[PDB]
Amino acid sequence: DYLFKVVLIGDSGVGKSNLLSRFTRNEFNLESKSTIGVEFATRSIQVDGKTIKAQIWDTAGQERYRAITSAYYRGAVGALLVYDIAKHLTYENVERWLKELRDHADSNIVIMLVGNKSDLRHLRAVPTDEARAFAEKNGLSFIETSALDSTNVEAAFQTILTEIY
Ligand SMILES: Nc1nc2c(ncn2[C@@H]2O[C@H](COP(=O)(O)OP(=O)(O)O)[C@@H](O)[C@H]2O)c(=O)[nH]1
Repeated sequence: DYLFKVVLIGDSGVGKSNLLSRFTRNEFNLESKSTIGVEFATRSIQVDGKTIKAQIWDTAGQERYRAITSAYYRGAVGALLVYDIAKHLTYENVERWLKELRDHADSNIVIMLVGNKSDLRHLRAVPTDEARAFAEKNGLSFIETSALDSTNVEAAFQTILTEIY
């Protein structure tokens, strides 16, 4: 009975924890209940008429010691690389996360670029187009999600799990 390991990465405050709670329990929390360290939780999904088990990992990013960083990426078959569409700096940091994946993760890890906080359209600072072309260029999948209103959260996880299984 195998649990596919999928890691969340991206700047602190982008809603990674909320994506986790959406995917595992379909919950949202305005007051962040983000891990102070590393956390994981499990989900069962029907992909291609089959049952797939996934463990989604999340990190505060407060610990950089080599043993935990190696442990976080060890065995990961998928990564959701998350930014906040209302913060250009989070989008700029995606290259840093892409680099971290190359440095510590399996070279064949499937990567999905996720623009979270789609609900805040008025405060948008990252055009869909730009992000999309970056993704295409770097060989990533791309989706915009809202943890708050649940838009595309399941779809995001489904897509990655389809390539992983
Ligand atoms: N408007 C909006 N806020 C969100 C969304 N996802 C998370 N947040 C909020 O952004 C803040 C940080 O989210 P959190 O999940 O803790 O970020 P993390 O550091 O990446 O885990 C929290 O106050 C969340 O309620 C979203 O999709 N839309």
